[PDB]
Amino acid sequence: GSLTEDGLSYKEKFVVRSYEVGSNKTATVETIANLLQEVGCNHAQSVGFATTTTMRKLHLIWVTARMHIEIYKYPAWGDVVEIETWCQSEGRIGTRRDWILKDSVTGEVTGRATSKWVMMNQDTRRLQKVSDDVRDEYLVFCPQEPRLAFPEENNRSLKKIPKLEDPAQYSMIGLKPRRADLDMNQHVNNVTYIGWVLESIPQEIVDTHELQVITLDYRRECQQDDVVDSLTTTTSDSQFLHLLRLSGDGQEINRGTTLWRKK
Amino acid sequence: GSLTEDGLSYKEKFVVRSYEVGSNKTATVETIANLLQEVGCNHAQSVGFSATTTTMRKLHLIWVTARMHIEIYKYPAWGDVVEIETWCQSEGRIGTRRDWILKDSVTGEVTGRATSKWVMMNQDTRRLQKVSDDVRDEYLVFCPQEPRLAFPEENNRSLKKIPKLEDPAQYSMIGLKPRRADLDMNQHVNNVTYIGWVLESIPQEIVDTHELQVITLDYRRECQQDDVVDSLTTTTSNDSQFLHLLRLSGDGQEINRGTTLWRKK
Ligand SMILES: Nc1nc2c(Cl)cccc2s1
Ligand SMILES: Nc1nc2c(Cl)cccc2s1
Repeated sequence: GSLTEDGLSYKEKFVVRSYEVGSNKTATVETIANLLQEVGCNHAQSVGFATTTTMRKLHLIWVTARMHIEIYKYPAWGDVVEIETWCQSEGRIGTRRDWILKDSVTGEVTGRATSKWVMMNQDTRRLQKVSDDVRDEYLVFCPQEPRLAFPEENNRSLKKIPKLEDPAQYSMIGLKPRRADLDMNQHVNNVTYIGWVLESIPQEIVDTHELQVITLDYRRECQQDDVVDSLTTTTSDSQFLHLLRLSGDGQEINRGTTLWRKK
Repeated sequence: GSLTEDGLSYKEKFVVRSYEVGSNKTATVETIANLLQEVGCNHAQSVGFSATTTTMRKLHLIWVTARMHIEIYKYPAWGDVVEIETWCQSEGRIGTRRDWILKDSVTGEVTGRATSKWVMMNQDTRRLQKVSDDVRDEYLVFCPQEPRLAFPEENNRSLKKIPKLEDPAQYSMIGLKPRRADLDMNQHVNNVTYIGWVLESIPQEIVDTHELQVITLDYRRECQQDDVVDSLTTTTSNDSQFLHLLRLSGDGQEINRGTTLWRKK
């Protein structure tokens, strides 16, 4: 793993592991989501840093608000996948982190991802109003000209997601996170929400289709002692609408869309 | 990753990842269990397997774990390189044993060790049987002939009998279901998920004030993707020892049993 020549992006190679692949001997979308997360932590570490150095005097952390992933080819077990990552300021809204996934043998793009991050107080949760000016210490680690993984005007990564209406077509109820679903700070890692969203997708769709696009909006965090319900409705390639909510009160924690192609 | 000079063992280095560590910034026992599993698959691949042979596939026979014993001294920190050496050995007609040695890549010292007992089984009927003569001769060429034990001790805890947890249990984690990330390429529940399920009944205070030293786990029945599981725990004992029992919620069928040993940080 290493920063590129200009220092405005980071690169890392990953050999696909045996337990990381699904029933078709290619890495799962959760494995890919974990690799995007790993290369982001090593990029933060290489430039001197979910927690991040500075802004900790105000008890300020970066939280994900949206994660959009689009895969063309899932890497096979044993293959090397190279991931390039970078960040970019979006004015007073927050930060955007993009990823490009390539095959290490061909050098061809096999996937791409984008995320929207926002500044939040780690104690009062919610958000301490994301709008900072003297936080210009991140502009030195970002490319100045726009560099977008999803550049096209009117693309899937910026479309509004509606709220799943009751009743849902499919549902996976009573989901609880175990100690392997928590990070070093004991919060549920964002990849577990992706796994929970896919639990409501019927087995037949997973066996006859491959996941092409997955857009996920983060609204609330699920605690280690909370129980979750996963809801799904076919909206259409097969398209779906998703809703994660707390099994009791029905408090919304997540919402999203998935797009699937026939194998 | 590569086989050693003699071809009777395999070695592989692993950099510890951010999501692989727990609250102490060191790899979890489930992460370690996954690395032991990964190095075993790469050792099977390096000697021409996929770990069945043309003889085992002809009879619809597969290898299944019966016991997994892991003992950790130091858990590798996030960013550190851990080298794992693995090898197999015939145990007559009972089956095979696979041992592991974990070392620090900077110091070269043993930081952990593991052992497992594997048995021959028809993948369709689930019936166990003693290893046949013509099958055993196909593995002897990939195993050291003289004994090579990770746990050589005269009375090591890796061969001790595990009793059945009596009701009522002291602690319990009820209603555990495996998701699609808990399944392997053949859609069976990954052996490592049972370790995570066993540790779910351990109270949070014990995890926060202690570190896991030893974990012995016996596999009796496999859990299907649609089964619900109950995890039971009772303190049997500085060091805290526990007795564990994984059983199906629907009718209480025993699937797993084991013991864990913990020391104060
Ligand atoms: N908010 C930002 N975080 C980062 C990191 Cl972690 C690495 C490089 C650039 C930036 S801009
Ligand atoms: N049963 C056995 N399987 C193996 C494998 Cl997979 C590698 C090396 C030695 C042996 S003996």
